[PDB]
Amino acid sequence: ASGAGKAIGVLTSGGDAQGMNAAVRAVTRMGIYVGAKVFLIYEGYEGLVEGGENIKQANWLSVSNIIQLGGTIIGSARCKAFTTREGRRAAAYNLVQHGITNLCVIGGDGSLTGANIFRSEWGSLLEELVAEGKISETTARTYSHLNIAGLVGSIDNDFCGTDMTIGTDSALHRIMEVIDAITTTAQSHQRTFVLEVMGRHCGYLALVSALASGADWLFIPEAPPEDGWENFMCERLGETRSRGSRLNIIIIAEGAIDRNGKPISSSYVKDLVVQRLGFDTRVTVLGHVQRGGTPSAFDRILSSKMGMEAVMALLEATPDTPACVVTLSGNQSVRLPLMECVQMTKEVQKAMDDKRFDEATQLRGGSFENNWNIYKLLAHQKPPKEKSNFSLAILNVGAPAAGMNAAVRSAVRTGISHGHTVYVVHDGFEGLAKGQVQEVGWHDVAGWLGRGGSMLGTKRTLPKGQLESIVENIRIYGIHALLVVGGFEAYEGVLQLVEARGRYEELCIVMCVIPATISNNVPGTDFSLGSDTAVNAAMESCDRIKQSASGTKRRVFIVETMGGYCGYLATVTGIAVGADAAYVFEDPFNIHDLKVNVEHMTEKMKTDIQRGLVLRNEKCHDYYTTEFLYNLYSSEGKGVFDCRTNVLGHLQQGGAPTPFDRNYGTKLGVKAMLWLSEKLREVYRKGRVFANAPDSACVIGLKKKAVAFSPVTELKKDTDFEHRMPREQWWLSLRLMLKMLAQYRISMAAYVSGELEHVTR
Amino acid sequence: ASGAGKAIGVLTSGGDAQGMNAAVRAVTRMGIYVGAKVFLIYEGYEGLVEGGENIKQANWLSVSNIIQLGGTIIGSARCKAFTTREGRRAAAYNLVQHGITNLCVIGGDGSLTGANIFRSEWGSLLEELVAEGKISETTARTYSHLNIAGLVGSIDNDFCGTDMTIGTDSALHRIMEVIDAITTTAQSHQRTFVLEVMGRHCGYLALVSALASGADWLFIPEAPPEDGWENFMCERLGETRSRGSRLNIIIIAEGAIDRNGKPISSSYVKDLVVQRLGFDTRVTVLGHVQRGGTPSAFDRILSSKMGMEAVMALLEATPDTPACVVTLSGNQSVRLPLMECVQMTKEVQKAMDDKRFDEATQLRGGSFENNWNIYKLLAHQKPPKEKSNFSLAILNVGAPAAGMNAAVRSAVRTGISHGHTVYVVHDGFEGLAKGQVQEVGWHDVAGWLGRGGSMLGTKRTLPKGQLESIVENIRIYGIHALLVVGGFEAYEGVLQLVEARGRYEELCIVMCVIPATISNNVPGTDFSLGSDTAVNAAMESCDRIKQSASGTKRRVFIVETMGGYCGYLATVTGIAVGADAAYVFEDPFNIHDLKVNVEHMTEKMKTDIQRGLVLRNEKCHDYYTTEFLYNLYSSEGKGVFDCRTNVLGHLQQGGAPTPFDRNYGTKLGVKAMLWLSEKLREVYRKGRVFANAPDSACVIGLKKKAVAFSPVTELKKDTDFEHRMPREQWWLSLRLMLKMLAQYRISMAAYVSGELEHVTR
Ligand SMILES: Nc1ncnc2c1ncn2[C@@H]1O[C@H](COP(=O)(O)OP(=O)(O)OP(=O)(O)O)[C@@H](O)[C@H]1O
Ligand SMILES: Nc1ncnc2c1ncn2[C@@H]1O[C@H](COP(=O)(O)OP(=O)(O)OP(=O)(O)O)[C@@H](O)[C@H]1O
Ligand SMILES: Nc1ncnc2c1ncn2[C@@H]1O[C@H](COP(=O)(O)OP(=O)(O)OP(=O)(O)O)[C@@H](O)[C@H]1O
Ligand SMILES: Nc1ncnc2c1ncn2[C@@H]1O[C@H](COP(=O)(O)OP(=O)(O)OP(=O)(O)O)[C@@H](O)[C@H]1O
Ligand SMILES: Nc1ncnc2c1ncn2[C@@H]1O[C@H](COP(=O)(O)OP(=O)(O)OP(=O)(O)O)[C@@H](O)[C@H]1O
Ligand SMILES: Nc1ncnc2c1ncn2[C@@H]1O[C@H](COP(=O)(O)OP(=O)(O)OP(=O)(O)O)[C@@H](O)[C@H]1O
Ligand SMILES: O=P(O)(O)OC[C@H]1O[C@](O)(COP(=O)(O)O)[C@@H](O)[C@@H]1O
Ligand SMILES: O=P(O)(O)OC[C@H]1O[C@](O)(COP(=O)(O)O)[C@@H](O)[C@@H]1O
Ligand SMILES: [Mg+2]
Ligand SMILES: [Mg+2]
Repeated sequence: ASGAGKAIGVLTSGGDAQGMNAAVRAVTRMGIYVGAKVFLIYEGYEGLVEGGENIKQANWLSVSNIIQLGGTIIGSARCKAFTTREGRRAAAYNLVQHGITNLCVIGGDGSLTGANIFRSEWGSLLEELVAEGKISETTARTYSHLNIAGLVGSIDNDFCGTDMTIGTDSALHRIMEVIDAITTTAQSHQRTFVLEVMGRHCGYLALVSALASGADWLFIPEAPPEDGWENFMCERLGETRSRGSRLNIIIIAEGAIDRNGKPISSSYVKDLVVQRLGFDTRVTVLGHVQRGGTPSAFDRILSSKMGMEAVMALLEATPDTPACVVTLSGNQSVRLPLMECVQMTKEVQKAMDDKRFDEATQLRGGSFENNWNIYKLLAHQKPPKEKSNFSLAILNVGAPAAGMNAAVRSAVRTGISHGHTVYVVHDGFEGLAKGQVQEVGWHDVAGWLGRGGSMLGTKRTLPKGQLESIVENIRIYGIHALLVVGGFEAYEGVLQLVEARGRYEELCIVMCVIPATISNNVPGTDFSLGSDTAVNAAMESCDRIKQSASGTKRRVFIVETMGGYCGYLATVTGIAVGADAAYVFEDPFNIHDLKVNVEHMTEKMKTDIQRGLVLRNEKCHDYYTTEFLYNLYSSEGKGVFDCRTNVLGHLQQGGAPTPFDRNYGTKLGVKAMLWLSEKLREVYRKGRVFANAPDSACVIGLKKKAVAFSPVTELKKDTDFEHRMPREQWWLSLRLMLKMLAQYRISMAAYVSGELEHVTR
Repeated sequence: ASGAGKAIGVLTSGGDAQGMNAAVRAVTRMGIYVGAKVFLIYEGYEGLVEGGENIKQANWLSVSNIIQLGGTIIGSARCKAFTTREGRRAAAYNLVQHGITNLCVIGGDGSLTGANIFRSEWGSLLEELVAEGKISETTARTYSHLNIAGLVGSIDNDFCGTDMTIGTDSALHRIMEVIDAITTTAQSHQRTFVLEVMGRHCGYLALVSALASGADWLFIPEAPPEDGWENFMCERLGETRSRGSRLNIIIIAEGAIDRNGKPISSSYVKDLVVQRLGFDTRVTVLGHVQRGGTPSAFDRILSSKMGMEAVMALLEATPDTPACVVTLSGNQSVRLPLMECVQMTKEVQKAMDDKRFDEATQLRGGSFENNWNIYKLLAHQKPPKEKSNFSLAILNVGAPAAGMNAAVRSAVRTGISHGHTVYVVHDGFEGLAKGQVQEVGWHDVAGWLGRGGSMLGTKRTLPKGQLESIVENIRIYGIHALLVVGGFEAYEGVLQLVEARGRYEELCIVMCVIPATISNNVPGTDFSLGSDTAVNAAMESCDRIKQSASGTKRRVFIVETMGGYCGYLATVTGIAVGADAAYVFEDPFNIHDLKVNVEHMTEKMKTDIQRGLVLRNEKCHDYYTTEFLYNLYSSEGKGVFDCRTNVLGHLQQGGAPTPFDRNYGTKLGVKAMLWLSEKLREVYRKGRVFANAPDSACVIGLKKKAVAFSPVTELKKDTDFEHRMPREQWWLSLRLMLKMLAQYRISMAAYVSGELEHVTR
């Protein structure tokens, strides 16, 4: 099973997508964990060509304390030698000199194209190399096959076969930090903010940025503006002013073009707006800022997961299997052949070269086209000449979660677009019982994207107590559908209302649960809306804490995280920050395990690494509290390290939503409203809505691959109501990755890696 | 004493410098605290002109929960009507209709120029108004004098009479957050970062940004580059590359020009760099981002302080006293006449228009010229043809503090410039005993500015125990001076060496203490190096915590800050966050005070405000711990509010230094080295150095107005060694501002306001 006797090479090439260091760390540590030798190739294909000093064998400490660093400690370089066979043969020679039959390439589309051409010629290159006399025929029959596992490290997301790439999320963090500097201020005078992103080839960053910020206008190369857009844009900004909206946002990609090949410059759009509107227009150009900063939490977890799965795929790969790219489509890990992804990239580039240009956007991926349609729909209120007698109420139930407001905004716009009479109830089930129902318009949710918490009030009170009041208010207001955006209390309350359909006719209405909670404890989803924000705030506090020892004092920090009994937040935060241990309820531990971990920490702390970090979920143990672990570690570490404690309380809670959470809540809010409208038409009968089947009350998912609708009655089997969490949680396999990255010898036979899948046309 | 029967108008005009909301809040609450009526004039001089709906009377809650908001809730507008007498008469009319004889103007240079011309014509405008028949002669003899207290709210810092303006620090926060995105990554390949700041008229932001980031080159309009700078810059970048420095930073102001009037564009410098060097050059233009984001901690405190002092100056102002600008020169509040400051601004503008252009930079202020010289000195190693037999060792003692590295970097460069042999010892006095002395060069401190903590080790151990080893190592290495960068332990250790001079001849060496600690507990200074960083981290945590309720539940948060017995950090943090109470050791409080505060909180919590925040210093009370206050507030608040607790541990410690701390530590490190060189030349006699007088061992200050050098022996009188803090601390008067902003009726007769001072030529 173990990959002993074989060597793995890891290199980074292209633009240094932040989170590359997390991928390199996971690749290295998994490679020497399974017994293989790991060789770090510095400067990418450059050091591959020159070789020699640029190829060094890695130990465990070579990738120590890099997960929080952006860029790449390996370094990346553009080399033209790898383009030509003269340098590529030298690269093959230097790999053979170290017995590196396994190569992991972390880079963009050009990097992976070079890796594909390098595999395709590996046999021919070895033949020409032995022919020229630099390697004997023996020692060339071995190493006859080169194994390539690709990782898409780039901010462009231009690699067509893959949905999400390393560094896209963090580039979005940089972009939205800049936009939030503008929008969160008390907007005082009429001004126009024109943001220029570096999406020269791919406009994905421009698109998701526009969606996350609610941009008034978007210039992306995939969909250039129609002729006469000059007037159409200026009029849009004009009515925006007439509304009283004091700030317009124009997101212009670097590759912005018109229907011809002529590019549209940010300076042109600036001067255009200034001339016709007179708004204070200034162009913000991020430039290198997009590649800068720390990697986001998402980038660290996903880079670590994909680096591990890259190594595992690199060991189970026989001479026959092709070069693969380890990526995630949705939440599911998958391997795609490198050749097909390169071919699709070439097809989209040719299409974008005025061949099938209007039909190139679909080949970019369904996510791009769907994102652009959602953006345009939510941007400007088109007239819904369609009307329906249906009306729906949007609830916010439970704790506040970052991204509830984004979901409510999208739900409101999409429902108004379908002609539904959208209501918002303040304080959730409390207000629904109290009749705090308020008919909502398009502009009443204006600017709700970036606001954290909940603009509607949240209450945890379940509907069972005031059920007579809830059904009375549903009857009075004629509510035909009920959109409940919230945590476990939201799911449980919808479950109670569904179970009470047996008693109350008025509760035979379509219900939908959007899981939105910090704990990620809602059954029927992988990511509760706002768990990403909490993880990001948690790691940032942990990174601050770990940085406070200042490279000299040997100190361990016991950091207590929230999440109730659900350990998701603690474990992922531990992966993101390189925590030594993340104690959680789902992995019960006794004093024997504590002594094992403490002795492990002491041994680690005698080496070069001086800042330890253990996370504790707030409800992981009845007796081994944070104070208990503090006393244990400080006593046993006496004469080696000091111990400190930090209970991250509501620091993990009140933040603005991360860009992932905004886009996520935006999209599933749209999808929830689409599903609501479809179910309401499917269920309207004899002059009224009568929704009584269990499939008419679902939790909107994202369960493995795509968005799902799990009926609450079906989820009740797999729900631990006492602990308010699901019985089977997808993320328990990530404990093994945490423990492996912390030098815990754990037999991870229970970890399942994504299998090969062909590209979806 | 109280200002009853009189009305104050507050308006904001010009670019919405963040921290305006803090100043407006303090102006309003001080105005209605002292009994005066406060009127909020919306859109600035615009609403002054039109009046009517744009002038609304303020209550205490009208400016509630705005201190953390950037921009201005009042709103600012550019109006040309106030330029002309037609609109200025209407403005005088609208002020007379409300009996507003008192006007506070928060704005830039143009705002304060308009306020000056409005005062100068106030009598003539009233005469013409009564002549035209819109006000009777009676009701015009009253209001015959208009009182103006100006506040400089702008990112430009173009107002010459003032040293620091509201929003400068926060604009610098935005700039440096963008630069830290670039510098904190693993620099993978050679790239050039060209940052464009909006300093169209003033290049102060460009300059301080360059100093804080260690920019390789700076284009500022105050000192345009000499002819042929094209080659000189490209060579500088060339040797920067040859060093192995992989990142070059070019800060170009928007108003960048050459010796002639031709502007230098960021695009021009880009294409120039690309052409001659081939580095990956991208231009970052911040644009509106500089005005964005939250105001920094410094901006919130200083805005509140100057807003309060503006109101007080507006009430103690008779018909004869002139229009004033409330500003701080150094740490001291001061009032400067509006006419002289406007006149100086006009003189500098005429000078910059090719009149006295080479001598316009000095009229900008001594701080600008000094900052530019320090920047150029530290930027590029010029050849020090001078040499001296003197040699000095730089220590880091105590806890790590953000900005120690900036101080050590400047000290090393400045010492090398004067020909001194600079040593750095790791682990402070422990290393000095252990002989961990390493001679250091120019490039050994490269990139130390933005790194928090301490590159050199820090230890708290005082030198008395191992004094024999210290004197032995001083003799071996020939250490003629000692620069100790650290907290109270640094000062105490230097005091011990000074007192031990009588026993050991070798300890008769010039010593200097740079106060560097989180607590700001070092006697001899007002701001310890890195206290600002801790305050900023603490408020960011407190702001996040206060946002965690998200307007639904009403909750009080007990946040515990660090600082030992020194309460500075708690109190300033409470001011910045609008904390209801900041419990500190220096203001002893009993259970009676706690009941008063809790009842006050309960009464407030029944009003519109829903999020309470009371800070507690970690060592304020022996028995009334954080758990005690949690129990008290949660019990007494039963049925009104819930209580929660968050002990900010090392979250206030490990952060990277704020731009203030970098510039501060940079400058005082230079000044400490200048003072060291002067003292060592004054003490060198008989062929050897013999420093026996008390003046040879001083703590570098910044004590009231400018930098001072207090001998440690003289400061021993005003030192509480048991509690490790000074006995008389300047900041105890800020408690009264905190309490007043929190609705506590406290007789602040002990607060001293800056008196009138003429401009310093
Ligand atoms: N068709 C190719 N054949 C061989 N090598 C290639 C090919 N394309 C790119 N490379 C190599 O990969 C390196 C980097 O590729 P590229 O310039 O496209 O950046 P990237 O991976 O796409 O990252 P990013 O999109 O963010 O800029 C190139 O310097 C080149 O050496
Ligand atoms: N927020 C926006 N950003 C960028 N382009 C936009 C936006 N809204 C509309 N457009 C562009 O303006 C063009 C016409 O707009 P409009 O929606 O009014 O007519 P349409 O027939 O419905 O176009 P379509 O349905 O294909 O998007 C579209 O091609 C679209 O690309
Ligand atoms: N983080 C925030 N907190 C509080 N208020 C905010 C925040 N961001 C924006 N706003 C407010 O929302 C208001 C509505 O205008 P906004 O620019 O935000 O959205 P919009 O462009 O007008 O419409 P849409 O949301 O569909 O894009 C703004 O005036 C602003 O005061
Ligand atoms: N010399 C002046 N006389 C009369 N009014 C003036 C004068 N200068 C400025 N004002 C008034 O103050 C307003 C603001 O001026 P301006 O647009 O030039 O920015 P600013 O005053 O310099 O502030 P900021 O530093 O933020 O940029 C103007 O609209 C004008 O009404
Ligand atoms: N880091 C820098 N950024 C921008 N301009 C610089 C920098 N260093 C030097 N210069 C400019 O280059 C010119 C000459 O530089 P240099 O310091 O080497 O000679 P100098 O005679 O000593 O000038 P200076 O009066 O500043 O000491 C000066 O006009 C100076 O303004
Ligand atoms: N916040 C930081 N943390 C850790 N390392 C850093 C940080 N900033 C810079 N560095 C590292 O310090 C190294 C020194 O090079 P750097 O370009 O940053 O400074 P420099 O311009 O060459 O010197 P100078 O301060 O005089 O301007 C960089 O290669 C970088 O890796
Ligand atoms: O119950 P949820 O849905 O998991 O809400 C998450 C929040 O609730 C908590 O239990 C704590 O909430 P409270 O501070 O209000 O008591 C934490 O898990 C987290 O801060
Ligand atoms: O000793 P100083 O100079 O006051 O340093 C301040 C820091 O030291 C502290 O006492 C905490 O130190 P420790 O973490 O080692 O216990 C806090 O007051 C603060 O974080
Ligand atoms: Mg690419
Ligand atoms: Mg101005």
